[PDB]
Amino acid sequence: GGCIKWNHSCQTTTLKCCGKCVVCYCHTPWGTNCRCDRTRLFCTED
Repeated sequence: GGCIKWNHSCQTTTLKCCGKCVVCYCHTPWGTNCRCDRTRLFCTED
């Protein structure tokens, strides 16, 4: 229940990652098992 946690699987579920600045990424050039292990560009966070 609730949003996807940091460096956890994005899981192809309707649920987004926790915090509007956090974003999903796959490390291989092709992939689907991607994780929320990055931030959107120009996020002014602390």
